[PDB]
Formats: sequence, C-alpha cells, structure tokens
Amino acid sequence: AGPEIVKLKKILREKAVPPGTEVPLDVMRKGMEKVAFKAADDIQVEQVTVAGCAAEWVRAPGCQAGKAILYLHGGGYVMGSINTHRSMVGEISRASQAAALLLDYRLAPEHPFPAAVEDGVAAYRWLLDQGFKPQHLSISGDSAGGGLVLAVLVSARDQGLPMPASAIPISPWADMTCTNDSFKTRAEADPMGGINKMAARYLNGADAKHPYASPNFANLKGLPPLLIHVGRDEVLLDDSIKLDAKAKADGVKSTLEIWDDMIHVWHAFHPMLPEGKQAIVRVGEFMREQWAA
Repeated sequence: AGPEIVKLKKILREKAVPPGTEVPLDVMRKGMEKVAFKAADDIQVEQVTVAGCAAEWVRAPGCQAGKAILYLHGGGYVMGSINTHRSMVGEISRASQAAALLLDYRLAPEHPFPAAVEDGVAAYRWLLDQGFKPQHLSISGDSAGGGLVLAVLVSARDQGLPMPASAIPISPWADMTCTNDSFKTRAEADPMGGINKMAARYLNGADAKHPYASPNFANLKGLPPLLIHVGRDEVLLDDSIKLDAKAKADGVKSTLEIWDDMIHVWHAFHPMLPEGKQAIVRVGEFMREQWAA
C-alpha cells in the first residue's frame, strides 16, 4: 500500500458524512460539483448537443482524428455531470489518444430508468451517424456509468446497432439488487443504505433484475472485448467478478483487473494518486490495443 492511498483513505474517512445520515439529493449534487477536480489546462473542450442532451467533446493533446469514446459518467444515476467528470475523462482522452464524447444523460429521480440507457444508445447512434466507424469507437464509464456502458451495449445490440471495438467499465455498478457478498465482505476497507436509495430512485418500481438496469443479468453475447477495472477495497468488487464470469460464459473477451488496495473509481484521484494515473494510462492502452487489432 503506497503512501498516497493510505493518506487519501484517511482524508476520505475524515471528510465523510456519518454512517446513516441522509443527505438530500440537491446537497449531494452541489457537493459533488463543488469538489470536482479541474481538468488539466491542455484539455480542450467543445460544447455540443447530442440526442437532446448537453455533451462536451473532450480532447487532450495528441488525439487521432476519427477515433472517439462515448463516455458515461458515474453518480448512482442521480448525480454527476459533464463538470464532475471532465478531469478524469480528459486524462482518459490523453491516454487513448482519442477525443471523448462526454454525455450529460438524463438523471433520476426526474428522469427514471430507462432514460439514462435511452440517452446512451442514442448518443452512440449519434456517433455512428456522424460517421465514426464502430471499429474506431469505444464506450467507457465509471460506477453507475460502468453499468450503463454495458446496458448501452445490450440495448444497442438488441436494436441492431454494430458493436464498438471495445468497452471499459470502471468500478461498474451492474446489479441494482445490491445483494453481493462484497457489500459485507469489503465494507470496512471501502472508505467511500445510500446506494439503495439510488437504486430505488433510478428504478422507480422497475424490476431490479431488468437487463438494462442490472446488466449482470443480461445476455452479453456478442459484446466487444471488455476491460473491467475494480478496486480490491470496494463494496462493488463482486459486481465486477460476476460481470467477468457472465462475459466469459457469454463468449465475450473479458479482462478483469482487481487492483490491490484501491477504492471506488480511484482513477478519479489521479492528481494525487499514482495508481489513479496508472489505471488511466492502462485504459488508454487497452483502447489503443483494441483499435490496432
């Protein structure tokens, strides 16, 4: 365990809201916004509108023309924005030498499931319509957005859309039931009831085992190669271990990497965490690997 994770872990526990205090949604929304890291200042950005949602193209130096990432941000389907995620996506754009399409898809509870999925399938459609070739495309996302990547892949496939060259779920939430062992097993280690309220807000009485809400229950047959990142010290470890096994079973090329000592979407702490940067370099490597194949 490197010094930085030890310290980041301390700071997160020190800063945390006490266990079982219920923080209103607009208060989690404002705080996620206020604490967001600024994107590096060589990240360029262009505001676009895509399938009715605000988005930004997010281009680091060195982007190959014609390549793109549909990027789906985390936040439990209730919170998160282009702004909360510009930083880490800018760095994923740097690593993969591809510009990122950063979608501001519809959030619950104002827009429950399957709104988010519709926004992603439609953003991907939009990309193909602009003339990106599926083989020049990748879809990445974190937390809820990592589940969404998978939900978008399944929905797009069922709608006859072509699969992209690759997909990279980071710390995917792929199971709205939240019943996995790791919720108990990895509980102390994870510095990071609150997740249940999110599922409840997103689903709005939908079946929690609906394939497009909970892709760990979907038929993944025909999805492109997967890089799954997850941290050993997270409550969502199991979502990723089961995703990998479902993918493998379903004939999908999956590579799961459990990084030891790491927390939920530790990529996002790349400014002070060497593994955050390292895990991002590796997402860009795997994207680039898959585009060369």
